[PDB]
Amino acid sequence: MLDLLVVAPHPDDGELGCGGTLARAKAEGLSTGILDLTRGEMGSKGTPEEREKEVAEASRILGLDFRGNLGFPDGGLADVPEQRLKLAQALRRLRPRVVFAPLEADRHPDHTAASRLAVAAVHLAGLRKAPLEGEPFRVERLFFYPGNHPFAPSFLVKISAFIDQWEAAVLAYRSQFTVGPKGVEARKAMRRYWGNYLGVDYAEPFVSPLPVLYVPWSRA
Amino acid sequence: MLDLLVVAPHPDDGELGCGGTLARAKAEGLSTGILDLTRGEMGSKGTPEEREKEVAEASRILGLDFRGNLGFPDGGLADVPEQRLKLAQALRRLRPRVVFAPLEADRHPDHTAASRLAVAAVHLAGLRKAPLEGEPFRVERLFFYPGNHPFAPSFLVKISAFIDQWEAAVLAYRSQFVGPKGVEARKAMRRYWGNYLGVDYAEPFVSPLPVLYVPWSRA
Amino acid sequence: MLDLLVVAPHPDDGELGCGGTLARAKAEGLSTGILDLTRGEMGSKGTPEEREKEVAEASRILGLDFRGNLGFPDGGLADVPEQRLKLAQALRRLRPRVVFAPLEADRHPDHTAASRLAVAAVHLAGLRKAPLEGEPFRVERLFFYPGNHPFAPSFLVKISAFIDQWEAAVLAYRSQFTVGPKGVEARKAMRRYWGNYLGVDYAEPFVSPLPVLYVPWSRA
Amino acid sequence: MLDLLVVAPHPDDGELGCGGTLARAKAEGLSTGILDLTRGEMGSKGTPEEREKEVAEASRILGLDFRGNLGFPDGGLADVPEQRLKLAQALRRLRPRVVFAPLEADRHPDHTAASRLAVAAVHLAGLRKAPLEGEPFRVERLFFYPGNHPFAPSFLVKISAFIDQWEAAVLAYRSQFVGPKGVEARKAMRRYWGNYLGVDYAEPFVSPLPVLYVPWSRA
Amino acid sequence: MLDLLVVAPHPDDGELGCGGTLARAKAEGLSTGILDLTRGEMGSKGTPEEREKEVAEASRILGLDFRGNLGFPDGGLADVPEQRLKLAQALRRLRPRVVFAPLEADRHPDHTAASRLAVAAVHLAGLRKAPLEGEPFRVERLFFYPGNHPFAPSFLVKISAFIDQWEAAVLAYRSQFVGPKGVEARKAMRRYWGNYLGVDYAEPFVSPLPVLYVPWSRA
Amino acid sequence: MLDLLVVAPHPDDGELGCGGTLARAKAEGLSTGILDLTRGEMGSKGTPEEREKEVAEASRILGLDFRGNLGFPDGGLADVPEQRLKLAQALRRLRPRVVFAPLEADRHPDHTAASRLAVAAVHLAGLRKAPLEGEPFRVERLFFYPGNHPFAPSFLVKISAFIDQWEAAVLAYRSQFTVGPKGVEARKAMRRYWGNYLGVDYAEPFVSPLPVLYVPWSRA
Repeated sequence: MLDLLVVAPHPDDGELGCGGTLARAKAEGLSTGILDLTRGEMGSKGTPEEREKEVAEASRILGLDFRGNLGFPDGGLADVPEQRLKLAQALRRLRPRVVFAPLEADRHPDHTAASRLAVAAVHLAGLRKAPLEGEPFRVERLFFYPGNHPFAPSFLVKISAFIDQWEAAVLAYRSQFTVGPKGVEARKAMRRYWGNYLGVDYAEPFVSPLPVLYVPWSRA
Repeated sequence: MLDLLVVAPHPDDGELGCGGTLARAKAEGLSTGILDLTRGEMGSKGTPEEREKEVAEASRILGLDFRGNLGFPDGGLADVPEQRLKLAQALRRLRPRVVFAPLEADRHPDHTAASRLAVAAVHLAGLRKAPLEGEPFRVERLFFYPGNHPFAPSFLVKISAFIDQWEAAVLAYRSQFVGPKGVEARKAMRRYWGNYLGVDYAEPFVSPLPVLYVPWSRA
Repeated sequence: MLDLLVVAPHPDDGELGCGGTLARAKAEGLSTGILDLTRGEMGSKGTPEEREKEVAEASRILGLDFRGNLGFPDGGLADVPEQRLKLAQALRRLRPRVVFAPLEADRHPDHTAASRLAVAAVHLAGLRKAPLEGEPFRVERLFFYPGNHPFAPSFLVKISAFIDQWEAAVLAYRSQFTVGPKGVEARKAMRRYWGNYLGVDYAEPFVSPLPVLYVPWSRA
Repeated sequence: MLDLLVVAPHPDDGELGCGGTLARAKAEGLSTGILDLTRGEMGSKGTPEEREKEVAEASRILGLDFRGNLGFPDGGLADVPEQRLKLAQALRRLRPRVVFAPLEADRHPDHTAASRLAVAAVHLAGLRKAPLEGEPFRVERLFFYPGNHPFAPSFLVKISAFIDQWEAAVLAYRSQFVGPKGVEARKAMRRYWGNYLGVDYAEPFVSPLPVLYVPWSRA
Repeated sequence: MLDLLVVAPHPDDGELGCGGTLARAKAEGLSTGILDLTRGEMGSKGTPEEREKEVAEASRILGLDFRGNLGFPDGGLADVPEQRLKLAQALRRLRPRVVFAPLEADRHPDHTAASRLAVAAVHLAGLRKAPLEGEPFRVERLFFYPGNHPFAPSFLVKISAFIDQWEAAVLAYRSQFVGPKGVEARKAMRRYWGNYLGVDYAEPFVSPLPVLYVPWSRA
Repeated sequence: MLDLLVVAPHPDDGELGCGGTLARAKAEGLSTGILDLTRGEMGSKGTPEEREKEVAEASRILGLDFRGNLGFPDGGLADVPEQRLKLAQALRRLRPRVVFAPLEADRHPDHTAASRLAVAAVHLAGLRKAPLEGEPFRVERLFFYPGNHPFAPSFLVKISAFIDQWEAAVLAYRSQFTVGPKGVEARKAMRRYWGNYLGVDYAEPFVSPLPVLYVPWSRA
């Protein structure tokens, strides 16, 4: 089990969208992970060892217990049977209580496809008769993180104390952000802007197709 | 302070909209209230005398720390200075951490006016220089409960353990029972919304702002 | 011709979404049907004979003239050429004046795919040069019924006198609802809740991408 | 009773928005009317004398059973008790089964106010205890017709056979002809919306509630 | 005429919302102004004397051709005839080709009222028969600037070269600095929205109508 | 480079959606083009020469510098690797500053698929490591034109002086509009209706997922 798993199209994308929240969950004692669907080979600069080192350093900064990769083709993500079944099999193994996956609305077709894959795989992982190994597992909560298209957030997660971890894990991708340095500062401004609506220094936006079960007097 | 106050246009409306959530807050040990803006004269198909007993019975069922009325005219709620100022004064007196007010979209213009009134009053209550008595107070959270029009909820509050209190408090208005099929339908709303999220009953609310949520937190 | 055809991803799903309206159309003398795209084999419990018997009993309760199945793979519905063409061929044969198909917004990828299949097949069935047998046929009205995601209905159909048929045809799937019993009572509450907005005991919601041609003084 | 009443802010507005539908209702044998809330003084680029003839000509073309005016101030429509109460009184006098009122979203604040007025008046007219004369009456259906702002229609009414009456009734306002290109554009609206649904012309309306529709019924 | 006028509920609000765009207009040689509807008495945590200097400093930074105030009551903005008519009169005096006004959706009821006021006043100012002095004037474009509530922008104005003027003009309100983190957040808004469109900073606006755009034109 | 390229599912569809704007851009001295994804063979009447002649005449009327076809199957458009890569390769060759592609919301599945293809191809064309020939090229602006589903336009383009060219290029498809004559007059009424909201005789609606960079005082 993971308390929280982020499914990302390639390495750096889970960090970009969810780093603050992942760092917070770790601080609160949760076991966290990122599953990357591809190795980002159509956008990566650097040797296998160099890209691997950035992932290890980002994972360290955020305090992930789990980091894995499905090795699907970069630029070839698609909601097709083979990818659906392999993600669903990973979900039964990982048993995540909460999953974050990319929001469908995006300029990058891999994000849209990851989004659809997570939906279909969550459903499949839960089916008694799905052609998969192991016990059926039903993800309790699936939320989506925005990428490069505007969105109307369903909720935000306060991450004020975790902003420097968010930023350091993204900047760990030195071959990528040294989206670039301007991309990073834009996503930091997103967090500052959204958080200020709710009276906090920084917050990370998420979308849910369902209204959340919220306790209106609970702490931020 | 109250931990939670429901502002309602006429008695029975706060219960109708938020009774399950009010009962849950009370069970969790919070201080709760309903402030009614009118006495509901233009609809009270009971006497003023018996209506008084209904309100007390409903308040007891929900375990309200506070029940009050501002005495504005039924059918005449409006976002005008007089009403804004008396509501802002009450908010300063009650110091509610969270307020629920009716959703603007409705067939009943009092609901719509109560909505606007709550917004404007929350604002005025927090202004140092406002023409009001006491210290300025800033309501932390303002959320809206749907009435008789469709809505897209921002969040739901799980109330499965409190559905019977919600229903008993509404039914406390014996003289009222828009209502017998009305109550049925509002219980069906709670069953319907709650099932999306895998719970027996839940009450829907709307926020103009995304809520600050902790996605691994308990329901 | 059918006056009304419901296209469903698997048996029980057309009943769950449209049973009241189907029972009403029958009462009004229309010839009705359900076309199931798959046999529901990845979710079914029971022998071939047992599942077949539930379908026959549900069909009886609703008074369907037509019941058929395309035998596509359960969990494998997709808007791909082979499925598109086979549904389109069924539509030319059936000649439905009105078709109901699942709404795209759903946790179950088969519903979303059925939705897209119905759209594409309606278009194909209408084409002179489509590689299909028989006379081109243009479905006059295509509406969508909600599944398990929230929706904003375009219209409702009053079904107060048909609620017990709706419920009995769903409960005919004894291996399934004995979604479960709680699922059924939730969909019954949907109907009660939606109907009460419009002053009726029960009503079934539908979505149309087009505004409907409505007569504002006509009877409910 | 009327079967159908259009509430309009100034004369020509009801025709502009709903003339095809009014003519169809009449052809199907229904009793129809327009109630104008103002005389349109602040825009009447004709005389009050000639405007009277235009209104009568337009009413005749559409076959209205009832034409009236409430005499509220042009440019001063507002959802205030005085106006609410006089409109609610007229609704009780006319007992319309279906009312059409302007859509709220508009550049002209009278349209917006007429919208709110209709909502509040429908409500008041149905209240036993309202300060009004006669029996309480509950309008069955309230729908809204778009003005000069974009809208997402809830439904369309097929008016292909009635397009010429719609156009003749609008053109009846000779002194008016915002308008010559205005009329052209509103006829193009009807052509455009109607084509989505495979008909020559249709008039769009908005409902806050999904309509009770019979999906195999005739257009 | 002005080429561009920003109508703001209290001083600092026009700058907060539209300062980058105002500075750009000025750099391109347009005539610009801010008309404040109130003096912001109910919030001015400086003196009236020092507030006067702040407004002048902010106006100078942005290069405004016109700065004025209508003296309406802070916290009492309302879409009522008195206020409508005085605003419509000012629009006739200023003849602005483009007006910016606050977006309706807000926690502060003055923003909401200023929005409605601008709509109604634009309309009245253009009416031959309106009870106003001077020639009728028709504002060509009316757009809305967001305040403290979320919004979906219709368009953005690239202001990368003007971000420092925007910030200096807001900071000119020394006595004010809702604000220090407020300013930071509004600069972050501009960074965030601007990045969607590949520019350093941009200011968002809302139009109820699609804009007339030339899709190969320069930013 | 083209200043403006319209990507259309079949010949006549770019003209129907964008003709006015294309004619305007030409008048203003821009180099314009239409890339048709298919040859419209499942909807065309007439010989290869006849259909070819209509395209040449429409292209003439609008003043296109470029007219091309990718030869994908009519009724078989899909966001699949082969179609994605071939459109992306065409975009790198053409180097369009501004591209218009069909809006996703449509009854015709080819429009929806063209829409998704343009998005994915714009992304691919811009990638250093995409398996394509030639210099990476990043389309600056991608907008969408409505087809047969309602829409909420993001902007309109004033085309009052170009309405007769728009209409003549559509009517050049004599085998098609002699959608038919009624279809044409409906799209002309769309332009008249939308333009009147903004005080112009005719305007063509477009959608953008991003707010546009607009100069609020600029000329229409």
